[PDB]
Amino acid sequence: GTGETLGEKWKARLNQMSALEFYSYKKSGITEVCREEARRALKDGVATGGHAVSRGSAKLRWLVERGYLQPYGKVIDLGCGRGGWSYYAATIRKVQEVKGYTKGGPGHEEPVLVQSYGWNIVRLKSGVDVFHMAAEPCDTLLCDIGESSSSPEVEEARTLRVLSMVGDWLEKRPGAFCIKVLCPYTSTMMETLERLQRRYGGGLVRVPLSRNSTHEMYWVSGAKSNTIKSVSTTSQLLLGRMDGPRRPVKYEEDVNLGSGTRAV
Ligand SMILES: Nc1ncnc2c1ncn2[C@@H]1O[C@H](CSCC[C@H](N)C(=O)O)[C@@H](O)[C@H]1O
Repeated sequence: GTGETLGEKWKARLNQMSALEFYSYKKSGITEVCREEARRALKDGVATGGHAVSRGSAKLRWLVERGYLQPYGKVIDLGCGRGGWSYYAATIRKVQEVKGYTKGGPGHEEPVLVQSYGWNIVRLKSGVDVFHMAAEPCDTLLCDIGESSSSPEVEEARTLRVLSMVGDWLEKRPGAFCIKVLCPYTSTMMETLERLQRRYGGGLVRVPLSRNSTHEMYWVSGAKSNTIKSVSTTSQLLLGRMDGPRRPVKYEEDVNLGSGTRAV
């Protein structure tokens, strides 16, 4: 054992921040979409304005527009929340069907019904515990599950749980996948991830729309890389942003998902 990884040092420093320091650090220098227009239109019940239902659509757009994920066919979206990934996937030409599942209930996101482009091929189901769902074949497997915790043992336990569950779906051989890895940086987790890459491929990618307060990376089929290096690079990035003054957010215009239905 070589002791403490950079990500463990990052997490320990994060937990030593005051609420003020934490607040300024959380968005320092990150990329963000402005959600003002969408938030207003969704509150007014507007379903045809092209608005994304969450910040998640922009996160998936960042991966897809770079070719790190190429969705196609039957898309399964585990932990779909409001549906940002499912509605984004529905606009993609090679996608033909989107099934999203999410827990819902008090304190959790419920699916939002809008009519962005391709809404007629989307089915979102709440009240579903995905850890009790029998895996089934699909072409594209998405999972965005992993709730942040100030305890790294809790984040590790939660990440191992997600990875064990998605393994059963990946055994059905989807050709594309995008899996949130909440806590990728412990030595045990990195050995687990490399074993999973040897069986299923892919690599981990840091999305710049992620907040500095989480070390989340996305395991995606379209960006194979050395996970030791990709995780360490992200840890160094996040540690460096803890020094020096708070830096401006890079604001982007949010996703326009259009409107209308798709043929078959
Ligand atoms: N056991 C479980 N079964 C189903 N959903 C779960 C779950 N545990 C957590 N979740 C859900 O997974 C979601 C992850 S956040 C999903 C955001 C989504 N990608 C978007 O773009 O909008 C949360 O809404 C959470 O409630």
